[PDB]
Amino acid sequence: PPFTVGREDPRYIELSHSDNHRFVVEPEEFFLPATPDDVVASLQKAVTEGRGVACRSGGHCGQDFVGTPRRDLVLDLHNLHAIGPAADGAGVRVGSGATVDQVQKALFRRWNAALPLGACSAVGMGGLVAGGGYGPLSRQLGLVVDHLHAVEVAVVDESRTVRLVTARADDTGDLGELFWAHTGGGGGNFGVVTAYEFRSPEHLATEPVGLPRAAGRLHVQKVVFPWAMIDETSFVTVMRRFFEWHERHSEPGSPESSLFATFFVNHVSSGVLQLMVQQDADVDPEGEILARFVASLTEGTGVVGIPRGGVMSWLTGTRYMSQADCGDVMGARSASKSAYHRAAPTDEQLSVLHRHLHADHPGQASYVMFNSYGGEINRRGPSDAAVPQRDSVVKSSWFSAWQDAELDELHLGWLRGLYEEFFAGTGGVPVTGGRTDGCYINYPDADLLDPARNRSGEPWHHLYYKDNYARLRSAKRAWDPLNTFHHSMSIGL
Amino acid sequence: PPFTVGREDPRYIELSHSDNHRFVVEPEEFFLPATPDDVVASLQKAVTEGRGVACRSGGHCGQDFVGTPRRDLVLDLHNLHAIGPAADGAGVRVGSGATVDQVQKALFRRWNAALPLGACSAVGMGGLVAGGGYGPLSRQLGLVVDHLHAVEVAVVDESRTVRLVTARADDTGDLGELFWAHTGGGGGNFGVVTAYEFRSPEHLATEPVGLPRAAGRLHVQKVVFPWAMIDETSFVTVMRRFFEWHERHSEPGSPESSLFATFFVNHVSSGVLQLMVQQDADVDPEGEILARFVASLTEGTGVVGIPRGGVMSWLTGTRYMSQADCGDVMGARSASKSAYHRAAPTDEQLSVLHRHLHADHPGQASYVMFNSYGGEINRRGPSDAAVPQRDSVVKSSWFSAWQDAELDELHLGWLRGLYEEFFAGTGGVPVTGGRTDGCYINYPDADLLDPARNRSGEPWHHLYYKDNYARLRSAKRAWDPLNTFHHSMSIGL
Ligand SMILES: *Cc1cc2c(nc3c(=O)[nH]c(=O)nc-3n2C[C@H](O)[C@H](O)[C@H](O)COP(=O)(O)OP(=O)(O)OC[C@H]2O[C@@H](n3cnc4c(N)ncnc43)[C@H](O)[C@@H]2O)c(*)c1C
Ligand SMILES: *Cc1cc2c(nc3c(=O)[nH]c(=O)nc-3n2C[C@H](O)[C@H](O)[C@H](O)COP(=O)(O)OP(=O)(O)OC[C@H]2O[C@@H](n3cnc4c(N)ncnc43)[C@H](O)[C@@H]2O)c(*)c1C
Repeated sequence: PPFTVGREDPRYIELSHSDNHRFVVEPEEFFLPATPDDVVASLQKAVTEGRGVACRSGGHCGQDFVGTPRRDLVLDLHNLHAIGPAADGAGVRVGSGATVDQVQKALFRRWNAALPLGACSAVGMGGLVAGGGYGPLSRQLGLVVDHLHAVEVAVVDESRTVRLVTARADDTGDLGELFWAHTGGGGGNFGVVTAYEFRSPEHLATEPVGLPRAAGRLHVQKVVFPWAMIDETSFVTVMRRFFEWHERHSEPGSPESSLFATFFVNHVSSGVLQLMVQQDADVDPEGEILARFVASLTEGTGVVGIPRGGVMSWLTGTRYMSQADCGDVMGARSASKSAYHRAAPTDEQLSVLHRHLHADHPGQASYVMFNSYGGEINRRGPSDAAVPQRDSVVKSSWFSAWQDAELDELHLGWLRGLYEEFFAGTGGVPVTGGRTDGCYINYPDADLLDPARNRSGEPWHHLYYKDNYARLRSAKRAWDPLNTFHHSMSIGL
Repeated sequence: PPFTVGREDPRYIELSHSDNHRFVVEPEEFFLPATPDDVVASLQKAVTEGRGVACRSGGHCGQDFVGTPRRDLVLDLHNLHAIGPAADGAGVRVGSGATVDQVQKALFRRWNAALPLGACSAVGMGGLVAGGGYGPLSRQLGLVVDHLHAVEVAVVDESRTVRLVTARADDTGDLGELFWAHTGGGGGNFGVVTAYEFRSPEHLATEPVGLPRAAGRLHVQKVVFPWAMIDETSFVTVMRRFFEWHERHSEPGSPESSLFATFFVNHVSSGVLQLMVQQDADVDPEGEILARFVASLTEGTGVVGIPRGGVMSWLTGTRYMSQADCGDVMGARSASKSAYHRAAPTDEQLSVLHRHLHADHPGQASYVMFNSYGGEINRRGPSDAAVPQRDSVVKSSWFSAWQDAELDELHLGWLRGLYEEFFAGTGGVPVTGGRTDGCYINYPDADLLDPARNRSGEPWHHLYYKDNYARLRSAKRAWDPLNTFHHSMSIGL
């Protein structure tokens, strides 16, 4: 059943934290709905009484969107996690409170199916889907939103009336706009999503629920490279080769689209760089492409990696390559920035990166992660979904995590220093339409709002949404005219 | 709904692996029941046709019990994971397919409750509960079976008729025996459990559902000690002090029972030892006991630890200290042995341990884990439940994990060499009734069946069940007269 957790309830303390402990969520109360109807009734009460609301699914927000500005009510959606066949026609319905782990297990166990969900199994569908969603399978399957068929969402009209509407991929008029806005517009903007329905493009769909087939086996490999064996020149060589491989091998449908690499380029205090690579073993039984990719990175250089891994079944291999809600990632303070890369950075940029990775800094959880991108993602056009980046080949995440609030300035300083110098030639940000193509709204970065940090002249909304912002604003005016749903980086009326 | 996965189904490959990849589970088919009735109907069809059956919940078995001897049918129970208030009107019912993670989240989120479930969140309730179940909260709350109120189980009688029976803590006669047998008898022995109901002893129970209250906050700390700073003498000193602290401070109800330590005493190739400690912050707001305990271990020695951690809310803190189904623990081959310690080992034993931790061996996932024990566990008498160890103060797990089948012998050899020399004075095993008290059935060790490995004259069933074995055999004869449920270490008729 549905229940409420107030300020005096002992569970409030746990609920007041999302994953990123830099931020706190302190409403007058949390409501934990059990059904979409519970969501509607809860929102209706709140909006009628003029109370401020927000929702939360997995709590993975990189920013303080849920708890800031101060809310009277937060709807925590984790009980809405049902997964099942879609009521009408093929496809699959997923409650917005389901986590990636729950979805991956259900899709595989029930239908031998897979969607391109991310590498962190605790992420909630709510925010992940609304912002686009990419993962290890995206070079084969595209973005999660590329499989979206419908969104069921609680919305608030100009008369303060809450309705549960369902917008479908084949809708036109206002409903068509609401559907499109959820294909990358980002969470916290239009209403409270209660469920998503997924139906894959014809060329990716298989029986019996119209989703893609999970690979029978995956090659999975993790290679550790000791920093002690790497000098600046070989670092630049390895990094350049990583990017150049992607420039060549990121076309939709190519054999190389079966491979996905994640390069953890760690601060030197970690002692090592770590390359993870996976490849669909159905496509390439011997894993030849993976082996050639890995070997090519360090050939000639004096750098020798220590590999581990093997060939695993799908669910076991996926978990081997994933990050769950356990251990040192829990209860941490963190900051992350993002960039889309259309082409290799210059060698000078790679030297800047090397220099900051050797700064005197407590960097045991500080790194830049470079992920393969493109492939099937790049089959669609920039305006087909709200996500506009459809010709990038590597996606980077720039990350630091730490424990003590007293070190916030230190860690934010290191991250900002690195990102801003790396992109100094373009105002300290990865501007669109050049070697880079802006940023990903699921790694939101409030520094992009500040002229001291962003001297590019390109506003946050263009870095995240490019030319799709106008249509998003129209959808916002139409569907959330009172700006009921808002946060520091919400779509403007 | 319920479905079957046969040899030709692509999902069969994933299902053929449990957590420990040393073993394979290859039945003619897996059946995935959705309800207890599905279990009964599936078992009935199988036993009528003379087909061999076994079940699996979380897949965490340390041995090959599920897939060996060859089975015609394996019932995979993960869909039976419902959690809710007991129908009787008091307590909570938990499906046997629920994992520790599912149970911890549900108990906390719904009722601010907690049970002493283990430190690995992917373990299934099915096997965990039947074998006893201990965890970080056991010094306050006892074993999981100490909270068991009922077991709902599918059993097979002499006429090959399957019936779903519910045996309760207040039952007498045959049902009383069936209930008692599930309080430590171990999984795979009596029938297929479909659900457990939990109701805490009066002194531990709270509103609203008769379970214990989850602590408001936990002190959590992880301390890393570099092997480079530790010589044999200081190693022995640290280990001795760890054990002596527990000899003094493991009485039921003491302030020190709010503390739980896990000491990962790693092979030298890992470079470090790691001590984890948590303490109930409601009991000890300043965490003085924790701070004193940690300081005492290395006082005098030249060993300096590097601490991290803090004070966290219950669910976040529990996850911070826990191991989930992700990363390097996935897809691995492993072997584990166990021992109950009633008193400190001799310094000579601790020197043996030191020597093997320095052996030329690939030991990056080889370690001995020492866990705080006793406290509330030790309130009950040895015959009150099927678990007989009720006066131990430290529990150890002796572990190695690796990837390649070709190294099975190497790793088994290292682990056997260490355990057998450490316990050489008592036949190579932790005999009962001395400095040690035998072994834990949830870390089953088939080596205890071989005279080359066990020269103590104490058979496996006495090491695990001591004087409770006779009553277990009687229950087995009564409730599984055809030996439908059996494996390499199952209770004998
Ligand atoms: C922490 C983390 C995030 C990751 C990780 N790995 C990713 C990957 O491999 N691929 C990716 O595409 N993204 C990865 N991400 C990022 C997540 O995609 C984002 O952090 C998501 O936005 C998280 O979603 P969720 O966990 O639901 O976050 P919340 O904090 O609950 O909400 C974020 C934001 O969205 C709004 N919102 C949530 N739910 C709804 C619904 N139901 N309807 C409307 N709006 C919703 C919130 O109010 C808030 O505004 C790996 C890691 C470790
Ligand atoms: C892998 C692993 C195990 C751990 C870990 N941490 C523990 C902890 O902190 N405290 C503990 O008390 N135990 C810990 N364990 C050990 C687990 O407790 C044992 O490994 C359990 O037996 C695992 O249970 P489960 O995951 O359900 O294992 P299975 O392999 O499915 O079954 C084992 C055994 O039991 C029978 N069985 C399962 N289900 C039932 C039902 N419903 N009814 C009767 N019999 C059942 C199986 O047939 C098999 O014989 C940490 C880690 C990483």
